[PDB]
Amino acid sequence: EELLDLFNRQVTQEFTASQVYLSASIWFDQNDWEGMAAYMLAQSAEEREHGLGFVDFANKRNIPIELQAVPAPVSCAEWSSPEDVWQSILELEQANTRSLLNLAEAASTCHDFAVMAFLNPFHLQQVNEEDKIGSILAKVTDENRTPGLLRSLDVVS
Amino acid sequence: EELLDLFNRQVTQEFTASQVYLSASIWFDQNDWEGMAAYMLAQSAEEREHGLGFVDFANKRNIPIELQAVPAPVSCAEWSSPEDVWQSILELEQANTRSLLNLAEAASTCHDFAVMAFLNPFHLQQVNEEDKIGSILAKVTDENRTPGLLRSLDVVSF
Amino acid sequence: EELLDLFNRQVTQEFTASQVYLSASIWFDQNDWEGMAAYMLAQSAEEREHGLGFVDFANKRNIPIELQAVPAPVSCAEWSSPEDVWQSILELEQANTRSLLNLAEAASTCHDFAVMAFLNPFHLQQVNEEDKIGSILAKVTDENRTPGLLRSLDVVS
Amino acid sequence: SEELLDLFNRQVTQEFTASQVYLSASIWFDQNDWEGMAAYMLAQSAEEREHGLGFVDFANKRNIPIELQAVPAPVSCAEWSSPEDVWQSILELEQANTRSLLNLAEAASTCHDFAVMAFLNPFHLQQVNEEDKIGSILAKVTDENRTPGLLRSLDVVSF
Amino acid sequence: EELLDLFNRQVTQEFTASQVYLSASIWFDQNDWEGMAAYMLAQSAEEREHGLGFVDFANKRNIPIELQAVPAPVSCAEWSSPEDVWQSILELEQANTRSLLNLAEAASTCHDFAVMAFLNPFHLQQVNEEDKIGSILAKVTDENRTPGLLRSLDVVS
Ligand SMILES: [Fe+3]
Ligand SMILES: [Fe+3]
Ligand SMILES: [Fe+3]
Ligand SMILES: [Fe+3]
Ligand SMILES: [Fe+3]
Repeated sequence: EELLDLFNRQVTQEFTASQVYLSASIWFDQNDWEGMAAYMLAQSAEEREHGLGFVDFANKRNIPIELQAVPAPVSCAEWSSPEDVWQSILELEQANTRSLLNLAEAASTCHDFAVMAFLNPFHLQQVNEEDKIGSILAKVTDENRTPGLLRSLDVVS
Repeated sequence: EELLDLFNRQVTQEFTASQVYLSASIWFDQNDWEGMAAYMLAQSAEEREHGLGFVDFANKRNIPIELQAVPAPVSCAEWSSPEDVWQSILELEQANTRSLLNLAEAASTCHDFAVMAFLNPFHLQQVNEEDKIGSILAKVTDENRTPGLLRSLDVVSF
Repeated sequence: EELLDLFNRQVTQEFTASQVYLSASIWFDQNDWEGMAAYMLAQSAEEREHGLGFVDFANKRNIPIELQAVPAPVSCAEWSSPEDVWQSILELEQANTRSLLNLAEAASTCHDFAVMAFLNPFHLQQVNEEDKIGSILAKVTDENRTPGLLRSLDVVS
Repeated sequence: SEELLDLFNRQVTQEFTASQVYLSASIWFDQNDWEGMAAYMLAQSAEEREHGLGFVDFANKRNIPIELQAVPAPVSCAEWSSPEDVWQSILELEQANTRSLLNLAEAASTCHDFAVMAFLNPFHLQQVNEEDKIGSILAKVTDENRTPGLLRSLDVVSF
Repeated sequence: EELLDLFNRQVTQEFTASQVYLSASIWFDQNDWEGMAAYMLAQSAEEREHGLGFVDFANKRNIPIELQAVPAPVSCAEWSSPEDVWQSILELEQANTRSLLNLAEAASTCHDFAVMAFLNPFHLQQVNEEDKIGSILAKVTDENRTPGLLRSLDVVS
């Protein structure tokens, strides 16, 4: 069943995103961007909580869960500036949104009303998340046009 | 119309479930499982509340409600152990779930977005209810393997 | 450099352990041992926090961290009773202890006093964790000699 | 006092027109990720609408007929490209708002309508404060916008 | 003996450092960087307190202490900008860490477990102090790329 397989891959996707946020924290902390690092660390935790949510629902609903590897984050190897990091995180959130939308499609095809209901808050959360990341990325891209200025976003905010 | 019929039948299923839980509470009380009896009594009241919620929504949405009989419960003629009661209550919740899904399917066919939205919290509640009853039945079935041990479920929890 | 490699592997081991504990919670929840499931979930969180503490220290100490894959837990394929799960968790904590000891050994060799100091509370925590898991496993093993008895004591927890 | 009754009715429209232009500014700022400036505009939008409601309440009490007109579509958003453009349009809006109220007070003065002139006094003084506040913001925005990225500071810190 | 001489010279190093931090406060104050000046003054007091801790332990352990002169700070004649000050302070903390690491080596060689235990919090504090100073220096160095911008680090933060 497409639906059971996708529900499992959603758990992996949440944990994958958690680890990618952790890699963003690390790059920021290594590069003395402690404010952005804390933001990424908080978002790492929150993603993991989302994965845990999906696991809990699956257990209740008898959707078998088999935990997959969480792959090593790949984007950090090539980030060189905060703009690079934030662009990768926007791309992650966009991918997280698609995965959830595909899962909802599969649920809709199956008439799985409970799964569709469970997913509603996550669809609305993703709208907010993509908006928030895109907005920070816009500020970062504007501020980084003047040397040193972005270092103000971090220290302030 | 199918949606209107299924929405009435839902009120009926909630009130019928309420009575079946009441029946289970009686069986337990009569057999000195006061803890399981109190649990069933609480669930009886809650399933009546769900029915009342459906009635309220229907009144607001001009869905005509014709209250049907609540049939005499009959599974409590045959119960001879707590496991038998909990199995029936599991089957009851599985029937409750099915009736909500039937109603949602009809709302979906009709593009009745308001009804589908109203139903969402009930779909999620049924997931929790079937899980919870399933888990209790697993405990009962395991503990009843040693004589007297299930009386500990009743006294300790519940 | 051996100390750096080992410090990275320790991060990996904490996050691996975190995932094995999650696996344990899933098995328990699926088999209606909700109390044991909650215990495993809490431990899963805590071992991820340990990982985070290693990453934080590394960042401060300029120990480069590159996040590795977190492997798929595999023991939940073979579990068929709580005893099996708790035994795998004991072995996991024994392995967590060994990785910390390998790390400390390398730091000692390198005369890395700060790393050794950082490790001390973890060495002491591992004593506690192996003792606690050993104690639960003994209790589980003894209670399950009578059908149903073990269930009655997940329920009291 | 047909002139006066007319202009008083017309002042409701002006307040609601201003409310919508502020809303428009809030939208432009949100769409372009100036959430601080967007919140300021949204608040002013609400306050403009309250001013209109005050006019309506007073008219009801004074038996000045109110007939609600179309609230015109804001149009300056088509051509805004930077925050400076937006704030300049909002200054123009407030200057127009001030003139409309002074034209109304002129018609009242002519009619010896002491009550209407008294009703308007706090509004004349509010407009003084609002043109000053907007002009001051526009001066800041214009200066900060001389260095790339710096204005994005104002939004994030202040606002 | 060498452990005893090194313990004495650790006291001197702490007081030396306190005076270098004082010098940094003076340069900042003189050049109207009141925020950085306050940071340096606070760090000067703290390093004097570390020296006092060493003295107190020495007295307890019958390690004779003979207070040495506190040398005049020398870097404060060359400093021309905040970057130069923070760089000298990083170097000071790097020297602080090396002095503690030499003392720990001597104690290790002597099997002096009490001295090693006493030093552990200091080892971990140095990790934090070098990270914090290095991070500030990174911020200073970036922000100073734009005329006047650094003067906002100070007044704001
Ligand atoms: Fe997420
Ligand atoms: Fe119900
Ligand atoms: Fe751990
Ligand atoms: Fe107004
Ligand atoms: Fe010190």
